[PDB]
Amino acid sequence: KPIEIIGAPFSKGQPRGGVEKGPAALRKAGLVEKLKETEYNVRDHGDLAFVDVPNDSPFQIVKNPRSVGKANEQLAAVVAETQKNGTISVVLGGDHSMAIGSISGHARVHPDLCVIWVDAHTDINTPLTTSSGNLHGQPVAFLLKELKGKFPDVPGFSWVTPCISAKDIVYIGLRDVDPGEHYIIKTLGIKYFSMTEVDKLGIGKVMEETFSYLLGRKKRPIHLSFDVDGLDPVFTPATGTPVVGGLSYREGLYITEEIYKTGLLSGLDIMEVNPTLGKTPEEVTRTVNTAVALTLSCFGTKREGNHKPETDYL
Amino acid sequence: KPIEIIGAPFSKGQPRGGVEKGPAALRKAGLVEKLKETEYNVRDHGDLAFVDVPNDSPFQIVKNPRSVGKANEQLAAVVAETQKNGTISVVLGGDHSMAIGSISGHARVHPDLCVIWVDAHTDINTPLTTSSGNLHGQPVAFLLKELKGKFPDVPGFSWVTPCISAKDIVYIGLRDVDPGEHYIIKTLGIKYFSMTEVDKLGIGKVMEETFSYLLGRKKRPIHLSFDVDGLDPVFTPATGTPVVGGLSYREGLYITEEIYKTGLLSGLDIMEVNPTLGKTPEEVTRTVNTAVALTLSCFGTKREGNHKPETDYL
Amino acid sequence: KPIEIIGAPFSKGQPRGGVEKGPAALRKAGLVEKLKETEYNVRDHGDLAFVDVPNDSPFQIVKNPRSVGKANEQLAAVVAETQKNGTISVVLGGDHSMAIGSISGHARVHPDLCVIWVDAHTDINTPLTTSSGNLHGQPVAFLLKELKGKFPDVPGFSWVTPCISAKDIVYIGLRDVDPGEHYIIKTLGIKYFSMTEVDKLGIGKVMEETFSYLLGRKKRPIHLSFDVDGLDPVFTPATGTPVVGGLSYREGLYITEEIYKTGLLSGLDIMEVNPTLGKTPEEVTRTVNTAVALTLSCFGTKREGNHKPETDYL
Ligand SMILES: [Mn+2]
Ligand SMILES: [Mn+2]
Ligand SMILES: [Mn+2]
Ligand SMILES: [Mn+2]
Ligand SMILES: [Mn+2]
Ligand SMILES: [Mn+2]
Repeated sequence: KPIEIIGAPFSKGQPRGGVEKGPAALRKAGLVEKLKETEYNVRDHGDLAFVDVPNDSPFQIVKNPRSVGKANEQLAAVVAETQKNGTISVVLGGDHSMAIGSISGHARVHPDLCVIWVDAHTDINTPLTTSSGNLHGQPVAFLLKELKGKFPDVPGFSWVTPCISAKDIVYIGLRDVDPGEHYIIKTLGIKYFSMTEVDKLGIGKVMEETFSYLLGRKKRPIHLSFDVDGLDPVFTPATGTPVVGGLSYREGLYITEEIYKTGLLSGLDIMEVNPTLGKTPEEVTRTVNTAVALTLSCFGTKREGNHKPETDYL
Repeated sequence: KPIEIIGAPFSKGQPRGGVEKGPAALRKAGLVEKLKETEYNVRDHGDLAFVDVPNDSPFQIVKNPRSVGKANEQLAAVVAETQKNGTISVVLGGDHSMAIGSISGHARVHPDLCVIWVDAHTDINTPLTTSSGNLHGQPVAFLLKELKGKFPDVPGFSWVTPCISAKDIVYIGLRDVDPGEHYIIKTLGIKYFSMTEVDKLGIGKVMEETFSYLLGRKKRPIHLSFDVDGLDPVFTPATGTPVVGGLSYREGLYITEEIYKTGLLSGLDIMEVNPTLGKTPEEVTRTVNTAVALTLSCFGTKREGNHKPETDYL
Repeated sequence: KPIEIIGAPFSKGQPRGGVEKGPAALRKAGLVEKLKETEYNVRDHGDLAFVDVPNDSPFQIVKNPRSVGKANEQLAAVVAETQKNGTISVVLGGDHSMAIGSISGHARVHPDLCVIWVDAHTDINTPLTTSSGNLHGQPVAFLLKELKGKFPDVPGFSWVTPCISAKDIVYIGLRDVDPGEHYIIKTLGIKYFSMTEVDKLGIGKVMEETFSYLLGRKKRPIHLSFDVDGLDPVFTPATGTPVVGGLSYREGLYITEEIYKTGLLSGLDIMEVNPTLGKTPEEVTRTVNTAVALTLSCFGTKREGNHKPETDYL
């Protein structure tokens, strides 16, 4: 199978600059070369150049709508392109608003895909419910079929078509949900595993259940959108919105190893790595290294070890 | 339901001055304001002023017996008062000896209550078994019916009436038990989950079993006495007796979330926060913050989120 | 029962100097004295003085083969001696290559022993598969009967006799396995619990299965070879090969308590503690304290507490 890396050095979805440096830091850490060591064919598409929309006035509370909408339209085009050729798309953020383009493009080719969202947040604030006009906290609102017409059309997003329903998404790691968002997920009946279900069940059973929920009836492509703040700040401190009490490095790797085993991974997002938010160089290195480890894990790297087939090492 | 915060700025139960500042630090961190945002009606009763007993000579090894006994008599009077009017009492320590008064007063109104003690310690040393005369390590000895007359009467504690039996208490988090205390818990058949049972069972099953043990036959009010050293020093470093290998921030929140769900929480103690023991201001901040988080969780704050009823956020 | 402490201040099994200081650091922390407080009789045999083999030319890739072979021949003699007298041998490393003599010696007396190997690494590289000629990463290759004749004879190891088979060893904590080693364990059918099985099952069920696997049929002497890097670097940072995502302090203690409860502990190795690799004095203190705690745990110290039998504490 083929892997295509696409860097989305974008940050207008939130107020903290620096996430645009994310793809660079990940490449600098040897992400691409380490992936070539796996059984996959790797092709680096490079970073996308995002044109800045001048005079991008905020829409009500929503900041940089046009700049975010345009960058996402462009990303969706690139992703649909790679997906069409039958390759696996790996997007390196950038803030989480880029999931709009990533998932949209992916869904054009695989309309029946399901999404596993790993994040401390639901990121499902609608333009009417946000306390800040920050779009990184609103991706899922733009993708749900059930949220269509429940919020005014935003400048720059008219190309978007709600591709997935409430039945096709599962959240893992939740621990910082606004009252509005919580209202939404309860009302829509969206399956989730907050830190409390993880604590109650253990990560092993959490994965068993998300799989029987999403793949029980039909086997379909999986899109894993991974916000690095889903792990505890001790492992991924260099992020914009760290929340204590998160998934451990072990649980994170467990998630990715189980996904790899399904043989159904189709799209992957490694989002919110912000190299400029590390208090010490080691905090940055810690964050990058774990992002890299999770990516490699999605593609076969096992903790029990790996050996090349047909090679008699004796 | 109504909540009433009662501060017990007392420290004579142990040698390290500082726990008296506990209530102030917790209020300073916005505990009361954040509690008002919940569905509960909150009333801050202020801090109790304890009269110092001059010439408080030690009773054998037992230090400050009269000061501790008197402060507890006054606290018991206050708690019995609030409980009577049908409100939930929340005591902010202060060292753990104040549990004598908090639980005594609570039992005057709800004689059939049960106690869930979260601590790294059993705090069940009798005046005869203590290696130090410190009363913060002896609360439970004074409250147990099965321990009546097994130790000489102490000056200042004649008002105390053993209110709960060995069948009504469950310990969680044990990892530092003296040989004597160990002998007592084994002999009396007290249900406990030391760190090894937590490790073996997982916090989810630990809670399931404590509830089936304490509420299996009769549903009765619950008194949760929470010693902050029950959690690992990594989370609550600002305490007088930190012991490595404790409960995680996650397990602590899981305990409080499950207790909230029973609908039976009647009394709560947040003990042993000592602001002066932090090696760095961040250490004190870390400690206070988690204490606040545990309190809020007892009253409904969930990690999956919360939304006000009847409010259509769309 | 009797315990005999044997110090193995040896470091030629790997490139980083400092592990020889391991035994001194452990003794300085009061290990021997703390052991005497347990129900066991303790005899400290002191530290073995290892004769350095001049002109120890590498065997192909393999470094210091003769020095390592000789130090291990001498250690095996000592251990066979103490085991013969019916005492429990406790070896203080020193690098993990010393497990060759430690297990060899033990097996001469107890041929039916089983081995529980706690380590991040399988340490099963053969002289032909090592990327570095370091012998600390090859102990098990020399002990396995199934690996006899699969690699050339090494200068200094002619005295070694493969004592255990693939059926007698269980690995716990694996998270850094070379391709070659992974091929070997998979081919030979060796039972193991990598961090992913630990995540999936929980330390409790992991221990239940290693016991039914090794002792289900015949109860036999247990040799526990413990490499301190088996625990996460947060607990044991002063080692030569730290790998993130390891066993916690709590899981490590759980392992030792369960082993203690079997009543079959016969031999114990506490390897890889390197004092000179701590970045701050505290890091060395943290490493030493947890190694001491694990040792005392094997010999009865429980987290729920201990009380001396026949002493009425009331
Ligand atoms: Mn996100
Ligand atoms: Mn997030
Ligand atoms: Mn206490
Ligand atoms: Mn305590
Ligand atoms: Mn190792
Ligand atoms: Mn080793």
